[PDB]
Amino acid sequence: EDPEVLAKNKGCVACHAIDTKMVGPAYKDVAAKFAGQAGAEAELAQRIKNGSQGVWGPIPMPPNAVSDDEAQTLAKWVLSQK
Ligand code: HEC
Repeated sequence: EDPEVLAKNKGCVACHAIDTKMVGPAYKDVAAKFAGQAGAEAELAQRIKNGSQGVWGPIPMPPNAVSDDEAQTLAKWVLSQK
């Protein structure tokens, strides 16, 4: 649905904010970082779904219980946070 709704329902808000650094990077900072990079949406989608570690630091993001569709919706929305 609404990406902010997914962000709540899927537990992203425990570790991320749009404008504030929490455990995970702020979405505003992600958007800025991956600005101007080819394939950023698809890569962020797979990382949201499957987890990552060492992209932003040593703390891992565990895998999230989201579908490909949800992951894509989230990735697109994160990248748009200007
Ligand atoms: C705490 C256990 C987390 C949960 C729940 C979510 N994220 Fe996360 N995220 C977390 C960390 C520690 C990191 C940095 C990982 C790293 O490799 O350094 C991230 C990273 C992201 C990113 C940036 C890309 C990446 O580093 O993999 C995005 C776009 C992101 N996270 C989004 C996101 C979404 C949409 C979440 C709910 C489905 C979510 N995260 C949850 C920590 C945690």
